[PDB]
Amino acid sequence: TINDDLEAINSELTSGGNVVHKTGDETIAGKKTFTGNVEVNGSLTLPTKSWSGELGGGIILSLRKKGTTVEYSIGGEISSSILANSNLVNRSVPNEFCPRNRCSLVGHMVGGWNAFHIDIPSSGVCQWFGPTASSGTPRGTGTYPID
Amino acid sequence: TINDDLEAINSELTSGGNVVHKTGDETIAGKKTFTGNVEVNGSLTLPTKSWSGELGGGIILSLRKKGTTVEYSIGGEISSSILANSNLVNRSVPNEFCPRNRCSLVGHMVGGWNAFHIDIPSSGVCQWFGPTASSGTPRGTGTYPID
Amino acid sequence: ETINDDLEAINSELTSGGNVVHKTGDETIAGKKTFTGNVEVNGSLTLPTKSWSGELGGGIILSLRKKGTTVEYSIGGEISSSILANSNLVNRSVPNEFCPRNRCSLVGHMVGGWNAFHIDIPSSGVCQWFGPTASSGTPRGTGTYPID
Repeated sequence: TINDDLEAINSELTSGGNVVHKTGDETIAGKKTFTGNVEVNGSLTLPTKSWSGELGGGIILSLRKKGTTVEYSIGGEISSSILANSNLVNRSVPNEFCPRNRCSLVGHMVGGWNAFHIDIPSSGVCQWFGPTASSGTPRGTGTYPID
Repeated sequence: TINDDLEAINSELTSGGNVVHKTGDETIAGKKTFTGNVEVNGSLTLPTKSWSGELGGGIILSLRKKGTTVEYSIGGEISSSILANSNLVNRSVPNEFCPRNRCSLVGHMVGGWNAFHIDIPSSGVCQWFGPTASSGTPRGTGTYPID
Repeated sequence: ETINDDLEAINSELTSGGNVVHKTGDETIAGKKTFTGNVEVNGSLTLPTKSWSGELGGGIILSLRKKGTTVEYSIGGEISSSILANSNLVNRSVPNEFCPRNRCSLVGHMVGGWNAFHIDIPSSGVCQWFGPTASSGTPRGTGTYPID
């Protein structure tokens, strides 16, 4: 009957089926391109992964990728002589956190005016571009892009 | 009439009702999980809040949270002796802007080669990790995560 | 009849196409969409992107990529002539599209020692050097600033 057809269609308009609704928890497949403005009042969750390791010389790099941006924080303490303009060779940054282009991450040494930077190239073999140093507490928080 | 039933259904499928459409400004409740890729051509807007305050010693920290990322801008002008490795005790960063993990925000002093950093711990009691300084113009723009 | 003509159209749009967003399919969606709840994206989330690179002045190169209203920067090049403290960098301005509403200070570091500087991008895009007067060295630094 026409009533039976309408009833089933009405159901789809309310919830379920293959239509996205203005209410309800829903899972949505397909590439969705929004051409206007999108606002999210709740949380926005993207794929995330974290890693932390000692790059070299006592310097620790802690990373968290959210989509295609990596959050970094530099930690640790210089506990052996790190030579000027040298490769940090204890651990490389894993491939999933390596950028397409070399990024230069600026940091600061606790208690004075001294700054350094560490490069992360696409290989993940990071490089120290301060001078030769054998002590101190390096710090710095920021982001770099993966893409 | 059956035709009126059918036409009212069609109306819902083209605007309004509980259906999300490919045109029109719409408000959408429920947890929506996109299992594929999403592209936004307009703006993407997340919950946003701003705060600025004098942490201590003439240093002003200006913050704007967008979702779970905080944009920071270090400003002001040193107006008293800010001691090396010191708590900034004029104003704490409000809880809403305090990170889960202590972040180190690298800055630079106008007119020379001098860098510092300011830590924002989970408590919001910020700390200056330059050396003792009683003058200068501190600056630096970046981000840190809340989560 | 008219009934089946109507039901054809309705059934069609309930499955794909039409002006309905579906739980499958590659679709383009116009209008401001406000999600009052939580949103998760399991794939990629892509925003409008544009890139620009130019020599600001004195050999210093700024490479920029805007993703939405955030600009990714990387400082490059090499100081190859005298740049005075507090001076405008007048070889190239940052294009309007990448200029911030609020002045940003981009901290950098000079290769091989402990020296830091910063470069401001004012709303005008006429960048300013806030290191000391300098005529040599390799400036670097990667970060972000907001346009809005």
